Amino acid sequence: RFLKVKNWETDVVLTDTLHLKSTLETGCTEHICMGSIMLPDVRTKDQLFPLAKEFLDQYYSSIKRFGSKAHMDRLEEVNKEIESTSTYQLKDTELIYGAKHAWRNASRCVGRIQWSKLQVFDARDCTTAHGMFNYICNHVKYATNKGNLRSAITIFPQRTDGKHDFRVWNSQLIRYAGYKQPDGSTLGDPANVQFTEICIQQGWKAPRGRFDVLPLLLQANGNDPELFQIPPELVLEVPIRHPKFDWFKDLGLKWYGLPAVSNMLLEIGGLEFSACPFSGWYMGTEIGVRDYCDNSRYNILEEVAKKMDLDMRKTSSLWKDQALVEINIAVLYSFQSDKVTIVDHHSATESFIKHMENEYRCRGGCPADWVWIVPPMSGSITPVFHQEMLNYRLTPSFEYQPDPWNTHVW
Amino acid sequence: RFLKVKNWETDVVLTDTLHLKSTLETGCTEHICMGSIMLPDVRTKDQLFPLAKEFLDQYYSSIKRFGSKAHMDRLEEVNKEIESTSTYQLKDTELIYGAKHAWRNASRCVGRIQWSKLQVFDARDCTTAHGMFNYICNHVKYATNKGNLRSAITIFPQRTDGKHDFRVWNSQLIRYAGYKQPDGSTLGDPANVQFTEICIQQGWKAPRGRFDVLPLLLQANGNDPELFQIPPELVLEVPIRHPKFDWFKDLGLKWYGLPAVSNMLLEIGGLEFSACPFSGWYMGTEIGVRDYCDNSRYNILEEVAKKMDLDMRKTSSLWKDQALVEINIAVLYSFQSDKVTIVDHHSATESFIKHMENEYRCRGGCPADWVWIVPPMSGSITPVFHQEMLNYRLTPSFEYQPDPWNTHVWKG
Ligand code: HEM
Ligand code: HEM
Ligand SMILES: Cc1cc(N)nc(C[C@@H]2CNC[C@@H]2OCCNCC(F)(F)c2cccc(Cl)c2)c1
Ligand SMILES: Cc1cc(N)nc(C[C@@H]2CNC[C@@H]2OCCNCC(F)(F)c2cccc(Cl)c2)c1
Ligand SMILES: C[C@H](O)[C@H](O)[C@H]1CNc2nc(N)[nH]c(=O)c2N1
Ligand SMILES: C[C@H](O)[C@H](O)[C@H]1CNc2nc(N)[nH]c(=O)c2N1
Ligand SMILES: [Zn+2]
Repeated sequence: RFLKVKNWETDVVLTDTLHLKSTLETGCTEHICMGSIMLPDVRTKDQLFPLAKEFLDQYYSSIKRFGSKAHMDRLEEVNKEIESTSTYQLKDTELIYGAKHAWRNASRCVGRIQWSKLQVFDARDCTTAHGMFNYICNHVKYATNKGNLRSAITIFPQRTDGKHDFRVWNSQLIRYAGYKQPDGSTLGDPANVQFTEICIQQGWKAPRGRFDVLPLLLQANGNDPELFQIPPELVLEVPIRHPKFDWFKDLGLKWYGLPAVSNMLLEIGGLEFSACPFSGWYMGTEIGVRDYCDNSRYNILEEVAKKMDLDMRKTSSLWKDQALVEINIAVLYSFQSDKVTIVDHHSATESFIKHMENEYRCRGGCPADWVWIVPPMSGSITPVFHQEMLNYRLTPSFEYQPDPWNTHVW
Repeated sequence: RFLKVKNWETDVVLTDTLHLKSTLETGCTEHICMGSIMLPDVRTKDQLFPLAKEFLDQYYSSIKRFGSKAHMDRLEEVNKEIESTSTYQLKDTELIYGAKHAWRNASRCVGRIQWSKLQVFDARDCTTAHGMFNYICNHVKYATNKGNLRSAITIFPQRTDGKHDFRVWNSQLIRYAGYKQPDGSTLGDPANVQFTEICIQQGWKAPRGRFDVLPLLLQANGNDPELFQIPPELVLEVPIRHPKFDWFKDLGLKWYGLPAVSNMLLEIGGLEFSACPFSGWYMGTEIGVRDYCDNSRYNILEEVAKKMDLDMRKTSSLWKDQALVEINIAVLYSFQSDKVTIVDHHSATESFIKHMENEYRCRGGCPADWVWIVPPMSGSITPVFHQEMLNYRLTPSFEYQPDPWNTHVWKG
């Protein structure tokens, strides 16, 4: 019931008490662990008030006013609002606190040392897709900040009866198009082929290139989604070169500087924000290991290894491993030379261990999903590999939601 | 019931039914996942007979004799043995099937494609530490096979009252001593410092070098353990050199060829085999990533990166990653050049995925601990990184057991 986590490199043992406030289900049972599974009608008046109360209690606790008149008055006001309206509205202070805590609670996020420095853009007054587009360009410009990136979230209106959802159809605000070719191969990012098809069939004129920034497909008020191109000048991109290999730049590789997740659902005090795009800055391996080297992505290992003239005849020469490191050296070098914030996996995981220690010391724990927190390369030479982590679900939370094209009816 | 697992690289979806045979608990609940926690007297008659029966039913199904007279007779014979003597003895065939299935069921093992090829040495007639020493020598020689490694396991007598346990005190049959210096540094393997001090206290004469093979410390029949030195001609070692870098040999690195886990408990049909040393062959990353490059182990990253003249002033040059790959190239090269079996992490994971898919078709599942199956370098360029896995506990099994110096009743 009171749980210990041990770091096997340092022998430091921490005691987790925060997990007892967990609520949602993990997917695990006593008989089966689903730790490696990626994915393991709106709230009635009955379900919503426990959720609001739970949230407001933690809020008033945080501002050291638990059980105060102002605490009791707010519970009163919200209770009244729910019974009479079937939902309620967060105060600005509550929305800011809830958004920061959703990030603080994100068990899969290695960058949470930053959780309290988050710029919240309140877009609850938005009513159209054009409005959404404006809010998103401003988010993009603010976060990008000419390369000196700033964490931000933009929060559109909450779910009502669920027939009027706000949704950004894109999985991220900035992503490259994917096209299936007569050749049989794939040009661009293979992960975006389906979305790119939905874009073309809504009218987008695809440049039909390798690195075409996709248009936004925005849905306001449960309406059919609409297409907008982000002003090209707001999308900061980085050409990829290597500090030692001249030929590298000739591969013709670039990536964008702003990672911005746009398909998640923010839950605060039982209220659901179906469109809540947020952004920070990249850890280099995301681009260099996953984006460039996954077999189902840009898949460039073979090409790089060839230009390095490594022995590709046997897996045991570790040619994939050598080329992997070089590609990751190139990503980091290129972002650093163009002064676009990026963090390496050594530095990011070191920060997260320090963050974990703060969260144990100050909050009684830190939910963490080791499968996602340990970087996709050089696992055991980062300190997080040796750190036991307990994974549990706290609210406010970010939750994955299914692609809306499955859900939506035109 | 059915549980689905997806591979996110191939879109292959598999269906697990075998998890319905899982009995033991995981450490996880609906509210907490303990998937990255490393560790998440006798049995009574009434808890033993169900376990025996479950096991014998599985054994007789495997041989296509479920429900036979031979099957029913063995159940009755075991029943009678338990009620009379409070335990029972496995037949040789059952012991062999049991030992192979514990490996098959080992969810943290990437090498399981090989499970049915395992040489079982029945050491249940052993009575003394000297007898244990002889059995272990024969195991080392057989398994080593002059570099052509063969999987093997030696099984000493089972637990009785838990006061007469056979135990191998070494965590592996072959490992290097560690010595803490007064200045706080470590000579040799820092992981083995405490064990090394026990051996010394037991009267081992320590050479005090960087790669001193530890003596065996063997406990028979709950007696105080006894020290034995493995004959050096039985310990195959590989000097580590690099195919391109001629300075690599002068780091003075070597490693032993035979990885042989000696501290685990084997459970078959509710019987507990507290000494059951087993061995296979290394995956290169075990030595090159963990043994050499963990900060709490030989910790050679700095010295290697120094000699490679890497830019070491900022982590973002990825100097550690670069040095790491070259050390692992060296390990695989050296083992291969000396014709000592080893497998790289690409080939091992690819084989494991084929094994896992086969197991799903023929068995209805393959419990797998992703946290351990994914290699400690280059994780996402191996196919296991992208494979969803279900972790659950089947018996027969291997279990961790606490180190014996904590629990042992010294007789003097
Ligand atoms: C400041 C820089 C940040 C860094 C370096 C960072 C790092 C990361 C990384 C490496 C992942 C794994 C994602 C993947 O492999 O696809 C991740 C996941 C995640 N992070 Fe962060 N993060 C940052 C900012 C943020 C912010 C600002 C938020 C929320 C406001 C956030 C919330 C999340 C969530 C919800 C996930 C899981 C995403 C999913 O399930 O797809 N992070 N983080
Ligand atoms: C034949 C070649 C084999 C290879 C390449 C191999 C590979 C591995 C590796 C890399 C691990 C993780 C070990 C670690 O990180 O410390 C492991 C774990 C394990 N394997 Fe194997 N294995 C092999 C044979 C065997 C055999 C013969 C058995 C038993 C009969 C076995 C049973 C186990 C068990 C019980 C674990 C978990 C160990 C623990 O909890 O400390 N494996 N295997
Ligand atoms: C099935 C599925 C479930 C979940 N929960 N997430 C995904 C998304 C999958 C999981 N890894 C790849 C893909 O992520 C794309 C977004 N990556 C993070 C980032 F690049 F956007 C990023 C990076 C740093 C900081 C921030 Cl704010 C954002 C898929
Ligand atoms: C706390 C704790 C719990 C558990 N279950 N295991 C350990 C042992 C921990 C787990 N990783 C480090 C240490 O293993 C050292 C032995 N490595 C395996 C091998 F080298 F012996 C090996 C390799 C390949 C094949 C075989 Cl048969 C054997 C520690
Ligand atoms: C099946 C497995 O859970 C899946 O491949 C995970 C593993 N760890 C990950 N870790 C991160 N950060 N991002 C991912 O997309 C994944 N994918
Ligand atoms: C805390 C964490 O569970 C621990 O460091 C694990 C991670 N994965 C591992 N995987 C293997 N193969 N061997 C290990 O020792 C570990 N250690
Ligand atoms: Zn679990």
